[PDB]
Amino acid sequence: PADRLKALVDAAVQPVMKANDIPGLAVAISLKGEPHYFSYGLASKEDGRRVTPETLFEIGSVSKTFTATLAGYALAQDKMRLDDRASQHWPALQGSRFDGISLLDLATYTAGGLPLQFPDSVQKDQAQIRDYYRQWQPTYAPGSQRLYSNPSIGLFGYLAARSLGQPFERLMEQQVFPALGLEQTHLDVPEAALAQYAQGYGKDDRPLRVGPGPLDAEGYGVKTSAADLLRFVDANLHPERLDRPWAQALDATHRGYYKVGDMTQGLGWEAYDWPISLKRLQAGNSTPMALQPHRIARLPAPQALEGQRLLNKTGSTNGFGAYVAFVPGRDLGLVILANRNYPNAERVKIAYAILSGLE
Repeated sequence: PADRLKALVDAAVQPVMKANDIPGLAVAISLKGEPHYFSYGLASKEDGRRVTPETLFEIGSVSKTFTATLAGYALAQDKMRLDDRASQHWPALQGSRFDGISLLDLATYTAGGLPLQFPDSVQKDQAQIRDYYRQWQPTYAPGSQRLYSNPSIGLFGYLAARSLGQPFERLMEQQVFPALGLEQTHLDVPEAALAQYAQGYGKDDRPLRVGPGPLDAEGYGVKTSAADLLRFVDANLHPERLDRPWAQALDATHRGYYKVGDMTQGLGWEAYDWPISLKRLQAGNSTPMALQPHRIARLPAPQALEGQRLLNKTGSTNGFGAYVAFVPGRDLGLVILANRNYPNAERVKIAYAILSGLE
């Protein structure tokens, strides 16, 4: 039974770790309100430190689900509305094209072609980021094409923080992580916890821990353990267990605004019908989905992302590859954290084998 679950997770993980040369991988599963942890290999190859459920990994774009939760809190406090013009929350943007762009457009990558990343010319500097947004002009009409963009959801989180009158990083550390009960979740890893921070590995096992970048906190800033990220998944599965404004914050991340192919776009979370084929879930998490613009099919009203659906988010940095998925209607949650950036198709392959086997 524990033997069966170990066999299922081992069968899904071991070949993918071997095929993708992944030094270390942490799995956490929430099954009928019980946590299960499976830890593989090395957090650091050089000093032989083993992965545990307390090992910290970079989760990259999975950070956007925390950014969406902070925005959900600002929405619950009536400090902002998704149909607000972006420039409402930052006077520096008054007179810019952000006068004509909604917070919802920023959150769902439909602002009109904000790029995948800030150009190399924009450094982690308040004035450079300000001047970048002031000069930016859309390629196409806001609300028409999805282009996955760090500057887009970055500005969404930055503006959500301005609506609450405090810096983004302060709000996350002082309000969001404590409200969610997350003590092993960091934007800036304390010196005392550095022993838990896994090494990331790239080409020729070059060591890679994420360096500073513009709106890094909002887009890809979070370092967390498999155990902490599963607590976050369990909060998402049962928002009603939190104090009401935080319950409302998490619910705001479970609302679908439009479809691209099989995927329904929420704030942070991306949803699929469940069941669905592995090939379809791989295609929804494919490189073209990340790198190319897609015409959206807008929903007449926002859809509740609950019941027979899989909510998921991939996230990467140069050295790390994360995947989180949950099935609201089955009280099933999954976290897969690795210290190599391995293909999304392979992350989805592990998840699919586990989620299929638990069913």
